[PDB]
Amino acid sequence: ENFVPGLDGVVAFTTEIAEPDKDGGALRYRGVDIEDLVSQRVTFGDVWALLVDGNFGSGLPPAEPFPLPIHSGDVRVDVQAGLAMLAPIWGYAPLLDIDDATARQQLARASVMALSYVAQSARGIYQPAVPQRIIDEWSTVTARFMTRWQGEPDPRHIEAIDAYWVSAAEHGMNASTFTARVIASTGADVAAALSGAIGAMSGPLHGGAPARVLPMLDEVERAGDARSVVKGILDRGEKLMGFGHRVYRAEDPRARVLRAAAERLGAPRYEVAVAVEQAALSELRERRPDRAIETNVEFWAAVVLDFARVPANMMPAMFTCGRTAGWCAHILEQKRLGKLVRPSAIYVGPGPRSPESVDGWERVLTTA
Amino acid sequence: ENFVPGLDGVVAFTTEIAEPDKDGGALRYRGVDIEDLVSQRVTFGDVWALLVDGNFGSGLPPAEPFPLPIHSGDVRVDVQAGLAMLAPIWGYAPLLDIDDATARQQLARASVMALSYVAQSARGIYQPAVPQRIIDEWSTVTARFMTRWQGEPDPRHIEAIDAYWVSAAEHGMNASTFTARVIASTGADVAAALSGAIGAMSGPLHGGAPARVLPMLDEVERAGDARSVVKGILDRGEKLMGFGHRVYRAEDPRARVLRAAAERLGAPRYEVAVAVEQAALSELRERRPDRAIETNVEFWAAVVLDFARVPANMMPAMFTCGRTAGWCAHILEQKRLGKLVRPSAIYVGPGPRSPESVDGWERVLTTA
Repeated sequence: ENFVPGLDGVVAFTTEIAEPDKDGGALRYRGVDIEDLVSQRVTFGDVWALLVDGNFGSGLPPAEPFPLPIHSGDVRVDVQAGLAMLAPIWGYAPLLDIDDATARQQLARASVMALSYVAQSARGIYQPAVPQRIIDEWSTVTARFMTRWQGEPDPRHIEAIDAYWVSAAEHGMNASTFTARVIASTGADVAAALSGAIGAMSGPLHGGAPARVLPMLDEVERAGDARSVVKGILDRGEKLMGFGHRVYRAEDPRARVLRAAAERLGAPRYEVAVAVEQAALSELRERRPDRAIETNVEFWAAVVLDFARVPANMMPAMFTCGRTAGWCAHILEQKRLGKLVRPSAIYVGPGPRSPESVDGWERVLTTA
Repeated sequence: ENFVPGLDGVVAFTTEIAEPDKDGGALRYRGVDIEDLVSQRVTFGDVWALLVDGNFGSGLPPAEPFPLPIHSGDVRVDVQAGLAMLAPIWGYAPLLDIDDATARQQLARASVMALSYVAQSARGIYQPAVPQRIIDEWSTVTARFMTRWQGEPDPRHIEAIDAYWVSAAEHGMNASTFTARVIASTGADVAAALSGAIGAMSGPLHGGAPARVLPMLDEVERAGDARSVVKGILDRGEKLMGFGHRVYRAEDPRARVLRAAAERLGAPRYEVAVAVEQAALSELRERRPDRAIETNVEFWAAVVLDFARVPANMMPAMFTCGRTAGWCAHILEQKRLGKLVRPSAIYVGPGPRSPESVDGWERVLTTA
């Protein structure tokens, strides 16, 4: 026929959750801009509630003691499997059989427990757990995350993560968000939908690699040698990590608030990171002025996460931790919609044949 | 705008795997009809290879010893989590980094291991495992499944499962198949895509409940009292399990081969099940002749699975076991496509506002 495969540009839903204005250079959760939410130090628990409920009514409850049962050596796999396992032990009914208030409570409980699992998986099995009495000294979900992970958290490192999670909470109908909405549309339990979205998020096609810009930033020692290093990397036929074709028509507003938070909090890498950004951006727009070249959000996400002592293998899990807010918001919205997401396909394969006309049919009879 | 939410009737892919002819009353895997595949006693391992590879070249290798690590009390959850955990231990690279031959080998290894996990989870933890030397006495994947599950399998019970799995291997772009194709389109590992599809399959909206027709069949003792029982169930305002609006224009060809296999193998429930089918079908078309009423595939799937001593809580897992053939076929096809499945959405929510104009903003400042 006359169609392009991939559902590209096909409107699948109508949402009231968030609006990514790509030509206006803005990201608004329920109408509120993300810069307002970050600059006012609104914690992740409230932005979770704002995205899901639609207002600042009631935030996120604290997680319950639950030692992580999965130790696969992959933080993604640990939270993906551990989330699916919550339905039997906690008695999660399918979305068909529960009302909206029950689904919200189940989503908030699974969200806050995924954060507990990531902090436990990151801390590792070769270290004893942080006592729950120490974790309870803090009152926010992010502070408790750092305490369960590191033990004695630094408040500036908590503010960096609260800023990163808020800027990563929701960004439209990503493939993981679509997967969560599809699984939820079949009536399954909320834990089955969250677990499936994590599998989609683990895909490297869409996400960016924040841990790949850190080596380049380690080469440059002062703001001066940034131009020469960017010169050598481009002259050696390699690529510049953190820069490419624009996503928004101007810059990404998420890269805005991340860079601003890195400056406000006083990240040591900020002086060198700024010099590298202009040294890059300059070189790329001179070597190919025909393309719109901007700084990807992964560039300043690396500066913020590295400032909070987040290792390389932990950065992909830090994204998933914040993205649970948008996932639960779309799961609950998909529940109220009440429509199974079911596309169609066209057969272009072989016509009707007999089993004898298929190659290898002799092996079906020889080794029957 | 002027659109209906739900991606209904939107062609998303073009497949060469299988063709569900709904008006011609036929289901063909790569052009071969399912009745030919079942009547010729072609084992599930070959139909797996035919759907994935496109011919009868090389079938399914046997599973390796691997005690199931997940005991959640839900067979679905056990295979969903255990499949995701295979990537770290087995070194499954993302789909982006592996070639087609590697993806096929990884898919065949994860498929055959999911069958091992289901047989282990069904057998239960309160029973010692079947020795591997006993399992190795059999040469087909289905016979080894029954041996790992029951110990000493009955060949007629193996033929029933081989017939059921072949008829359940693939049926178009089901929401689980879509979920598998979406997750695979992000470049993730094959284990992450299979694990996500299982979460979608667990949804009760699309699948049917085979274990719900067994109680009705237990009431009717001879072929005679079938009409009276169907009379009482309809007169008591209840519903008739296993009958409803048609899926195919005539009958489902899957219900055809399942009923035929139940007759060919000599299922004890066959005489009563036939009488109940006509007693039902008669009553429904007389009480409402305006609708096309047919026997759902779940009705004869229950007779076949119950004949093979499959309990009620195990029947949903038996479907997933056979559906892995279609899942792997679409995962490998999605890999060769090379296009991220990414739809679009329209914001209809609140416009740009200030954080102070949101309800509950006082609680953000009071409990800051």
